[PDB]
Amino acid sequence: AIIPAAELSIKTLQNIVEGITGVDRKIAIGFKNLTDYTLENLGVYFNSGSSDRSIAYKINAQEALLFSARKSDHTARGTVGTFSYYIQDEDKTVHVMWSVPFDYNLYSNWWNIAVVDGRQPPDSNVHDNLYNGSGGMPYPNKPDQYINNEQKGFHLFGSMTNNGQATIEVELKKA
Repeated sequence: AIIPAAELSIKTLQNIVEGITGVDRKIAIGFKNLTDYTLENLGVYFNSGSSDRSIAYKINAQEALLFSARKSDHTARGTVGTFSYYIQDEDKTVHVMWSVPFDYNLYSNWWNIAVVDGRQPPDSNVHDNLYNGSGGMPYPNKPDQYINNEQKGFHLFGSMTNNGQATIEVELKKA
């Protein structure tokens, strides 16, 4: 679940997500910690679906997390959630939201990354605020776009693909 950040490739994420057979909505997320800080997982909140592997509790300096999630069998929902990492020594939390919906006639893929003050575990309120751009969260990000922004002394970069076997590649650096 943890590799050196410099070894992360889009091909690795493609392999991960394509290896989830049996459902039509799933995601692989590769998240690079390009800081010198240790990141501590505060949880994963699932709005829709689940995951078959535990998220890494610690992402150390210059490592990437590999994470995957998938929709549930027999349901008209997709894979949607938020994971969160506390930046040890900075008293801030980084949230990563993903949404790969069941119904592309109505909805599209979305993602978000936010840096907030304090130690903030993910939950339905945090997730909804990231999805809607409310409660002090930035507005979320469309797929097929390279996102670059700065928040609370950090630079955030990443992108998401557009379909039901989605990938997100995202990176945290000190600004």
